[PDB]
Amino acid sequence: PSWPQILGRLTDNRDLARGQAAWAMDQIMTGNARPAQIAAFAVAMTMKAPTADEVGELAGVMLSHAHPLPADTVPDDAVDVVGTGGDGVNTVNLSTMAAIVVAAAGVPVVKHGNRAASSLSGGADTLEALGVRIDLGPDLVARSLAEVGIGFCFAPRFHPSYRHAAAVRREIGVPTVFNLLGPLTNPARPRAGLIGCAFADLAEVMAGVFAARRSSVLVVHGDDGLDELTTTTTSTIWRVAAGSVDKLTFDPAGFGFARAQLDQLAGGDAQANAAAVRAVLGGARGPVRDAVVLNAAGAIVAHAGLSSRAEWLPAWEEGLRRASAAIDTGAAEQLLARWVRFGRQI
Ligand SMILES: O=P(O)(O)OC[C@H]1O[C@H](OP(=O)(O)OP(=O)(O)O)[C@H](O)[C@@H]1O
Ligand SMILES: [Mg+2]
Ligand SMILES: [Mg+2]
Repeated sequence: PSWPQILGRLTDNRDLARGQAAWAMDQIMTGNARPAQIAAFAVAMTMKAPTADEVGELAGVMLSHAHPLPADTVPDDAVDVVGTGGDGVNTVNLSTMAAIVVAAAGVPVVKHGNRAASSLSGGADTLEALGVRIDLGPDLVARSLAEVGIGFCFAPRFHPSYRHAAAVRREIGVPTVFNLLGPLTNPARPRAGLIGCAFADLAEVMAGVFAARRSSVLVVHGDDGLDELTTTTTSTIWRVAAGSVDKLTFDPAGFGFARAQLDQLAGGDAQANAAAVRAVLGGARGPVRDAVVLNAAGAIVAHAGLSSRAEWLPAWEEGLRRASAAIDTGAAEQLLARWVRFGRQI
């Protein structure tokens, strides 16, 4: 492949041929691209409708340059709970709340992430405000997992940057498709996940890449535009299991959830979010606790999906019950406290 060949295909409004997105992303990752080639490719790839073949290639290459966790340190049934973000709603850190609740229910959670992209407070900022050590290395993430039930892979720590990245990001000033692939590049490679996507067309595509990984994932988009399962309206779920994709509309009303408003699910900065967490984990009832329950239960359903004999409404009932129980028994609050102690004693 070559730059003019790939770049010309893109400016011609064609999809890339097999191997070209990978070759391109790998030239960038090994320090073989000029800033103009980098910016051109990334931008053109942010504008063209995504496909599963190109997206799998970009993510596959990125994931090959990531730092793995030590051998046999990720349980088979580990889950991620993570969104692309990019949904411009500035919500309350639903994912990180759900992740603690999932882990407190007993399902291993290995998440990655970073600081906010455009939100007031990203999951990582919010963890940090709660006292949680965001910057552990592959060894201590693996001990976190083993001794707390949850580990957090900080993105800058697990994914190398590339030559010219700071100049390019500065100069272009916008996120690109390079920034939307996180769900697909978790360094621990959990096989289960609740994956929220702000862009429906990217989500469906990402559901196909997961499907081929044999992962058990619910890829989710609020029909209100949330990158989470929403309590405001229905959501679209691309339920991935046994190598196939089952796209369906989901209404949490089928399980007794009251309709909320977007306003009620809104976040603030890292302290405001850190306090919203303590409230929910301490028992505060309301629209936020509900959205947390719902997405936690979703992740538990993705987890149930690792057995071929999972049934949907029973997985869900059991997920809602386990997520609510984790809050109400104090398990989630006790886990957060344990997570804070862990990092402090190194
Ligand atoms: O700034 P934005 O582009 O809106 O994105 C907000 C955050 O959401 C994503 O993570 P995740 O889904 O894990 O975070 P959450 O806990 O806030 O849902 C991403 O890692 C950001 O940290
Ligand atoms: Mg999220
Ligand atoms: Mg979100």
